Amino acid sequence: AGEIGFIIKEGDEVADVTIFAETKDALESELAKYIELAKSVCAGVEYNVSELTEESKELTARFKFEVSAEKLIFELKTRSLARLEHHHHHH
Repeated sequence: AGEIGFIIKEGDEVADVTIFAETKDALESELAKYIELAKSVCAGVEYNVSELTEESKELTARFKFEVSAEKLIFELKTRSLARLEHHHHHH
């Protein structure tokens, strides 16, 4: 990996989710639920997001936690959350 144009990069307690959808609005709606899950695991979570525009049909938001355990927990929980693909034009 090289140097990328992000604030927070990869880490030991940093986990990013990459969401795809027609609109940023849809991405934000889902992302907000990830942020919601994040605050449920770690209120002191710090997160960044890719450049948000009208043409961002994809975004990468990384939540860094206090310990690497919280990362794993978030990854474990998102497994049961990010199943049942929901891109079906209804979303």
